[PDB]
Amino acid sequence: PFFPPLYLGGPEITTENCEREPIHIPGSIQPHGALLTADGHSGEVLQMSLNAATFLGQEPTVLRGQTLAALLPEQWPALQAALPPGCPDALQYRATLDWPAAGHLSLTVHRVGELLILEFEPTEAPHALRNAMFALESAPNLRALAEVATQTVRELTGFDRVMLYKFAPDATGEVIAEARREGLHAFLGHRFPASDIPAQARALYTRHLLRLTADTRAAAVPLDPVLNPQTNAPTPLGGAVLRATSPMHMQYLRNMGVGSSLSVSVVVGGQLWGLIACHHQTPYVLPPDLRTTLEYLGRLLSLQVQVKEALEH
Amino acid sequence: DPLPFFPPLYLGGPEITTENCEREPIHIPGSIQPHGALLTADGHSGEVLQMSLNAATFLGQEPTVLRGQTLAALLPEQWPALQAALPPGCPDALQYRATLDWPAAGHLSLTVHRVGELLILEFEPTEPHALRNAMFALESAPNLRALAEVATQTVRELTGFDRVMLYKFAPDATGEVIAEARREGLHAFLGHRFPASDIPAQARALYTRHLLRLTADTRAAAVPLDPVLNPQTNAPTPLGGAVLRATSPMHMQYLRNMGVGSSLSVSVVVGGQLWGLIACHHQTPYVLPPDLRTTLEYLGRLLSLQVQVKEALEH
Ligand SMILES: *C/C=C1/C(=C/c2[nH]c(/C=C3[NH+]=C(/C=C4\NC(=O)C(C=C)=C4C)C(C)=C\3CCC(=O)O)c(CCC(=O)O)c2C)NC(=O)[C@H]1C
Ligand SMILES: *C/C=C1/C(=C/c2[nH]c(/C=C3[NH+]=C(/C=C4\NC(=O)C(C=C)=C4C)C(C)=C\3CCC(=O)O)c(CCC(=O)O)c2C)NC(=O)[C@H]1C
Repeated sequence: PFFPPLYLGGPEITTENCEREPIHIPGSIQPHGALLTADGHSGEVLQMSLNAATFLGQEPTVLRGQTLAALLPEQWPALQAALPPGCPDALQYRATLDWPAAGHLSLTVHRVGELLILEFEPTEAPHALRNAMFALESAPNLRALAEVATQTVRELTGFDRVMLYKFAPDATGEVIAEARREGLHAFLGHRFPASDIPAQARALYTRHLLRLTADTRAAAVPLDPVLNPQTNAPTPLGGAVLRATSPMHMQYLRNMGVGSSLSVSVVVGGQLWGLIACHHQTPYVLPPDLRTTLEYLGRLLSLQVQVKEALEH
Repeated sequence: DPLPFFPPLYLGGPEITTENCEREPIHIPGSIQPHGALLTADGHSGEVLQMSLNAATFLGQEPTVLRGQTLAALLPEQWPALQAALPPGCPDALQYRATLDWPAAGHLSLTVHRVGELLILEFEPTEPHALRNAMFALESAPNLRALAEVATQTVRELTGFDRVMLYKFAPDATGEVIAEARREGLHAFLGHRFPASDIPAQARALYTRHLLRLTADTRAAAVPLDPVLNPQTNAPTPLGGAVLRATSPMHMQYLRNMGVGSSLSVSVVVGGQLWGLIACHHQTPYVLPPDLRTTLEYLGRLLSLQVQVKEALEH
């Protein structure tokens, strides 16, 4: 099973119970964005991140009464149609708001049962993706495909280290390709225990294909209330990229000297084949539109891995 | 019966009939569609060899001036990028794309690929979260039918085409429309089946490697290359990989007779085989700009993946 989260007086997480930390329900988010939850029917704002006032520019109480209808007039009917009752928690809808306080915000919404989860992040506003797609497809074998993928991602993102991280049948990990800035340790060829990414984290990565720690030293921002009014239970946040990252993992990142981290799941035959894994030495908020490019690349790599593995077997 | 290609018309080959169909060399027509321009150049020196006859009007230069310069001089910023992206021996399927600001012609999209020692350069005029939203909707579709319907509707919304169908090949190469989105008033092709010869075997081979072909105006005359043969080889210039390549007069006659002014289709490739087509029709001529066509190319790949996934959920 899982332990209760901390804020419901569950045990603190150690190396004896890695598998049981409830990473989906941390009750908090990373501070480079803001999150609101809301009722599926009424559009009634039920929870907000204590930092919402910053991003939205709204007097705190104003929000926690109001309706999405009021708050987002153009958007609220689109949401209603895009995310019908009963849809999967994996389905997401995005829009760009030109919002008074903040030039442009990206809005990302998904639905978990009766709750809409809304994420707001700063945003903005060429051929590198098309060029990359053809490059991946003409790679002659899996090894070269891995090399092209890591190089392409590094060029698109500027990340200090990009790795292709392949799982063995027992969930032992192996770095099979790597693109990195001069003057970093090489992780190419190295193998790591299964417990470095515990079973409960791997299952959630099979369904929700991208996550990130924008700053491995930033404090999480609580949800208020912490419990969902609807259920008097924790809000599931696994489908939210703003989710506060496990402290266990943040400690691992810090011990490696990483300041920003991000990964993309490569899913083949319904299973987690590997990850595109990105390190930055310093804090780094990759903007939403560039993340989208990596999300596309994730799908394309999933296709090409199967194609390429089929021409060996 | 499968038989080798006839020589093209310009090398004294025969004209094509419903009989000899499967032997038309559709990949070497010696000509392009008039909404863009094409140059060929030597892959090592960058000497310009062939150009479409309309090139002066896209590129704003006399032929003899174009042909008298190397790509190093014509494309000083792109020439080194081309050479890195398209190394000798690379496959003909690999494409490099850039946007140019050309004085006379505005923003041009440049698409380049390499066939042996030849570079092929295509120039076309070029111009929010719809793709991301579509990607997730496709993935959440519960079964093959719902996927097919979401895919057709999405493509129609992105493009404005009068008709978007999902055409699926059977094992005998006969095809069947299994989903479609269509303009009000058009008659339905849903569930109709068409014989295998409607897309003869050499087209289906070419459609497995080069994943998008189109016909922007079913009545437009083709524009010859000049000279027609590659001076490197005194042989035909391979245009299988060029979207500007002229369409077969057989298929163009087949389209006009249906009342179609514009045609476009994307291959859906599963396990190395052509599974089916995203085929689109417009009643009037219609040019879809290169950046919009890129969205369809990306959806072609997504759909190939999702078709595998939906079919595996099915035994
Ligand atoms: C109690 C168990 C511990 C544990 C937990 C844990 N680990 C993650 C997530 C990740 N761990 C990763 C491991 C590596 N990244 C690398 O670059 C290398 C090699 C150089 C390794 C071995 C990765 C890639 C992830 C995914 C997240 C990311 O992209 O950075 C979680 C879940 C994190 C979250 O979603 O909040 C958890 C709970 N880690 C340990 O080391 C043990 C002691
Ligand atoms: C002598 C042979 C004939 C022949 C040849 C032929 N057909 C194509 C290409 C296509 N034919 C298609 C057929 C259909 N389109 C539809 O909408 C329907 C049904 C509603 C059918 C049956 C399609 C979709 C294509 C692909 C191209 C496109 O989508 O526009 C070629 C190749 C053309 C080229 O690439 O230059 C050839 C040689 N077709 C016949 O009907 C016989 C008489």
